[PDB]
Amino acid sequence: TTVYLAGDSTMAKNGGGSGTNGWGEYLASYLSATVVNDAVAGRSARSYTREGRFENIADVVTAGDYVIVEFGHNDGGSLSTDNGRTDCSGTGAEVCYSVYDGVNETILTFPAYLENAAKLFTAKGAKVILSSQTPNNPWETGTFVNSPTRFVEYAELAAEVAGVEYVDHWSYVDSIYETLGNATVNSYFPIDHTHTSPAGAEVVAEAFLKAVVCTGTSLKSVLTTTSFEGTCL
Ligand SMILES: *[C@@H]1O[C@H](CO)[C@@H](O[C@@H]2O[C@H](CO)[C@@H](O[C@@H]3O[C@H](CO[C@H]4O[C@H](CO[C@H]5O[C@H](CO)[C@@H](O)[C@H](O)[C@@H]5O)[C@@H](O)[C@H](O[C@H]5O[C@H](CO)[C@@H](O)[C@H](O)[C@@H]5O)[C@@H]4O)[C@@H](O)[C@H](O)[C@@H]3O)[C@H](O)[C@H]2NC(C)=O)[C@H](O)[C@H]1NC(C)=O
Ligand SMILES: *[C@@H]1O[C@H](CO)[C@@H](O)[C@H](O)[C@H]1NC(C)=O
Repeated sequence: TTVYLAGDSTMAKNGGGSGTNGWGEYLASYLSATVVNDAVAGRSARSYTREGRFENIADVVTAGDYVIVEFGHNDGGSLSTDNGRTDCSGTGAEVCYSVYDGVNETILTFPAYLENAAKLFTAKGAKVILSSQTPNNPWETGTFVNSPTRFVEYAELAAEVAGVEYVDHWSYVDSIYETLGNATVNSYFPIDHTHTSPAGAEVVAEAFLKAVVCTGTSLKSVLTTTSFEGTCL
């Protein structure tokens, strides 16, 4: 069994640079399955699709494998000053066009990209798990601020429409960060409010696994332990 990870710098090996790391790097210790971390810094659901990264996972994935998809951090912004990452606004079949990198590109909504990827993987027999993006430092101002992005609910909607599993990674990380306190969570963010240090990546990875056990996600079957702090929800 192989577990494929598709995500951004919050998940990728080497994180966002300068000593940060991604949470996908701390998953393998807890699974009896091979983990292939295909997350890449700077990618959104759009650019990951455009660069052929979802397609490449589709090529090697086999029946019984898992694919965990988690995007959102790089998905916002404005299409007027197109950075190649911003998705089209909307929750459904809406379509946008923008000239980026010498191509009049057809741009889909965030949910559309995730649904399309899930359909490719599911048709081959892989188990797909859409996961909401991790939160940016909620203690940044000294007090706890709980503010999810639209991509948190969008991921849930995508899982509903595609008929796959959903893991609310956002809530589980924000819940544990709230209990950790100001001084500790701030120490997890060395250079900005997004990229986690190795300790913060470990906490983020454990929170994903806490979400899996609490919700009963299929991945539970290759989980080596359920000993993680926090509570369900
Ligand atoms: C939530 O937790 C926070 C982190 O644990 C905590 O904030 C810390 O509080 C301690 C205790 O009071 C402070 O320690 C004291 O720091 C001063 C020197 O402070 C100044 O210099 C530091 C370091 O500057 C350099 O490094 C940083 C990071 O690499 C660079 O950004 C920077 O360019 C320099 O190279 C700097 O972090 C401090 O910044 C804070 O203060 C200013 C206003 O005063 C703000 O503009 C800024 O947003 C930030 O709040 C500051 O410029 C030293 O002289 C003392 O001896 C003592 O060591 C920490 O500085 C402080 N750290 C931070 C990031 O704030 C909070 O108290 C807590 N929140 C609440 C509400 O309780
Ligand atoms: C891109 O293609 C769409 C139709 O597919 C068209 O309506 C739009 O004008 C094109 N954009 C540019 C800049 O040519």
